[PDB]
Amino acid sequence: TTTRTERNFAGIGDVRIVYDVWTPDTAPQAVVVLAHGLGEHARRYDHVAQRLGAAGLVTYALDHRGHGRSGGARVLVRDISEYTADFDTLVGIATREYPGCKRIVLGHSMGGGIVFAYGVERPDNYDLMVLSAPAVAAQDLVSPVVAVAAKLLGVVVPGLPVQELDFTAISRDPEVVQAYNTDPLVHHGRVPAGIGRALLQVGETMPRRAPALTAPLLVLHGTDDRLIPIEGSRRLVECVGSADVQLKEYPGLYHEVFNEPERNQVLDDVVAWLTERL
Ligand SMILES: O=C(c1ccc(-c2cnc(-c3cccc(OC(F)(F)F)c3)o2)cc1)N1CC[C@@H](O)C1
Repeated sequence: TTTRTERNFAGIGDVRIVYDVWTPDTAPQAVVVLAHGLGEHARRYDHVAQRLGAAGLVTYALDHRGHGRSGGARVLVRDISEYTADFDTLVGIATREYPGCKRIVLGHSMGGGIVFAYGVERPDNYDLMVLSAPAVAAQDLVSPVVAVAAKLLGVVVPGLPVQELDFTAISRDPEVVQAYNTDPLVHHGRVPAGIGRALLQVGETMPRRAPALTAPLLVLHGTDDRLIPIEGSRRLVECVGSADVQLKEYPGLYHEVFNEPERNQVLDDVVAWLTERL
């Protein structure tokens, strides 16, 4: 059994950042610090934390600013460093509470871009990285017109909507799509300029900064992901400095591999990989 404790801290700008700590009833083997993606929140990761907890891992998971239970204007950000700074605070909380534990940083989609950006800035502050469909090549997905709009408007009017996404592509399971669309904590609007700018900041610098990532790296990606094409993860694993880097491709899976019907197999793979490398 893994128990959830809800806490908060003051993020950049004195925003209230809510986070969960999931603690198993066994001696802790390592600590996972988890970053969710755009428009969602950490309580879409209960089952992930519970599965990791069965492996003896403690999971810290925040709601990013403008998401879920945390404060701030919804999906408002001006710079990727807002997200990575708050992520860094959570890593520091985990480090102080479990100083004898290795640290795993885990991110999905936009959260994978956040974790990647954190990981190249602080490569000695964690031991292992796991990324689910990381949004690290957004420049391939944003048209030239809204790339200009996002880069010129993203700090002046970060809340300005510039594009809509097909949430029905998050999963092959209609129950997952339905639960997403009815979740009051999920953002159901358009993607705003500030998010676009932050996504472009990660993607434009990924090839030049990826060599600084030398920790063991596991990337998970569904081959039928229509939100973040798998080619971006294939490029990522070619650019990182890590010698111990793997991309596990899941044939037929959609974007949210941790929520797909095969999620217990995906999570078995993650736990097996972590077990070998801790
Ligand atoms: O984090 C993510 C996420 C997934 C996918 C994209 C994505 C793909 N293509 C664009 C995109 C493309 C053009 C303009 C644009 O607008 C912007 F220029 F950015 F303003 C954005 O965004 C972004 C975030 N998710 C999905 C739900 C949950 O699984 C967590």
